Amino acid sequence: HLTMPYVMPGDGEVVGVGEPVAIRFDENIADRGAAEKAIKITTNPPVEGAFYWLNNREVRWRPEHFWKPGTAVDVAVNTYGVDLGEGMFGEDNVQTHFTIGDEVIATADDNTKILTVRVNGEVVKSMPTSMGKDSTPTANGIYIVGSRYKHIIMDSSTYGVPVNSPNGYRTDVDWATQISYSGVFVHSAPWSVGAQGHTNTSHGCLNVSPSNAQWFYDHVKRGDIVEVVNTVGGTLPGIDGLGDWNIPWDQWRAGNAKA
Repeated sequence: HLTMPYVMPGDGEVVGVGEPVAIRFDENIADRGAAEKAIKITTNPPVEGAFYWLNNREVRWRPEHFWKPGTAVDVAVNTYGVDLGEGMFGEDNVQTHFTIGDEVIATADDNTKILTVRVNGEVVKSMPTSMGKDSTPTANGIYIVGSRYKHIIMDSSTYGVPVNSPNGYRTDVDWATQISYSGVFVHSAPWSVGAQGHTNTSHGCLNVSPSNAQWFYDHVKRGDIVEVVNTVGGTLPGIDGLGDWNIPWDQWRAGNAKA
């Protein structure tokens, strides 16, 4: 009957133009509207935004468009003592302030097989890439950048898919930037450097050169944007965890507080 909120991004962080505000609770929220009413988001410059629930425990807030760089955001989660439905009360308040850094948008175009990185509108890198093969294609859409890893084992059994099964995989990779909670990454692939710019070889990750993956790891930050276009895949789900922007604003703004 007590629930604790946690807010991301953290206090003092600088994040990319795609970063939503996230308020995650440790129990299911029976009255979503009660939660929304208790969360006050201040923006400077002021912009409209709206809430949308990813699941029963997490609500997201963002504007219609990507954030303007340099925007200052204050989040006041005033849930201490608040009835969140079915006699579940908020355990504490949270107050976070964060800021929007430079606009970093990287676009991966399957017709060119180049990942182009623009910073405040200017091309800074043009990276040949190898994306998902036709049987395991990379979904088109807007992905928010998440965590980064110097080295990681990408193992399909993390997601309940046995390695030696049709959708399975296991690969050790360096310089990995996470772009979906479902396990899509930008990463180093020295083994596919010939194919990059020519042929799709991955199970859905964007394979780039080691130096380009390290560059990406070093210079792209949480909340920056990767857009995938022109692939033979479908579309990144809006409720992936990093796929928020795939939900159209009209649907997002209407919300799902009654669902």
